[PDB]
Amino acid sequence: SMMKRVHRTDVKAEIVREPGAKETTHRKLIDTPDGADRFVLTEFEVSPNGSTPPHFHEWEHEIYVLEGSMGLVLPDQGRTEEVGPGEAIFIPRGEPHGFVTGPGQTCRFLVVAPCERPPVRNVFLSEDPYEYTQMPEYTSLLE
Amino acid sequence: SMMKRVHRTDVKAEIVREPGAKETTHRKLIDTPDGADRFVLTEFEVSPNGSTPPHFHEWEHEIYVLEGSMGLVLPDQGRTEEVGPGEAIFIPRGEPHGFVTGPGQTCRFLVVAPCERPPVRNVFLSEDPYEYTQMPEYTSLLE
Ligand SMILES: [Zn+2]
Ligand SMILES: [Zn+2]
Repeated sequence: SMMKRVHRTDVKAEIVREPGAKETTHRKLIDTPDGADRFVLTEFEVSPNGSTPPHFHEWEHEIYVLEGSMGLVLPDQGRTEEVGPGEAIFIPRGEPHGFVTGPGQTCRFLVVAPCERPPVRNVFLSEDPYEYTQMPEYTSLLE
Repeated sequence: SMMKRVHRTDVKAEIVREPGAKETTHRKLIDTPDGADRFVLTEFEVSPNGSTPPHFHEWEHEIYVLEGSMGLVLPDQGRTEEVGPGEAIFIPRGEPHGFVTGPGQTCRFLVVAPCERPPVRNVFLSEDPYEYTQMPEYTSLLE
């Protein structure tokens, strides 16, 4: 394969596919079509009033926060930790996590993932994939 | 295992170990001691008048340029390509590459690498590991 270089703005931002995510887009910067065969690099952005359903999975995250701030929701620690620019975050396999932003709050961050990514498990189970945002158990993690 | 969060400034910048590198430091942000067992995240900074010996190795790079600019030296393409902020770069296994900065030029960039990193091979072989900087074959890459 060949050396690839791409600027972030030349990768189209698409809405994330995870059901029940709000105001969250991503740009796949380096992926398996580029010859990456073990890990990949994706940029995410959570716009104001955004969230993803807290989940857990058998693939680790390494995260680097580029711009803005957001809440890292940590259901097994009963809390949400604010993260900001210049922070690296490792989330091991199995550890529940989700993202959130309030009004006026935007966050752009890199996620490094493996090529093989088994399906995620939701912390809050429901037919409606948005129901987590109205559950007391979730809202209490936000403080 | 456990979730780790670290701001870049809480990881001490150290000179890179590669012989013949100049003005190049790194901060290991997420590494194997943190429970990372497939890939790791390192921030590098090349300060002005800096360079690394062009090399090749059996491990791919995924790189994201955070601040400033530098030359990606590409020996198999007979050229040096200027890179800047917001750029993702993929460098396959075996492709030669090095970094360089001129007098007013500093660059801070993330490198994602595997845990297993066999020894690199220098493009320019010499006993003095700085000898590349004065070789015509190298300086003509810089164009
Ligand atoms: Zn996840
Ligand atoms: Zn290298």
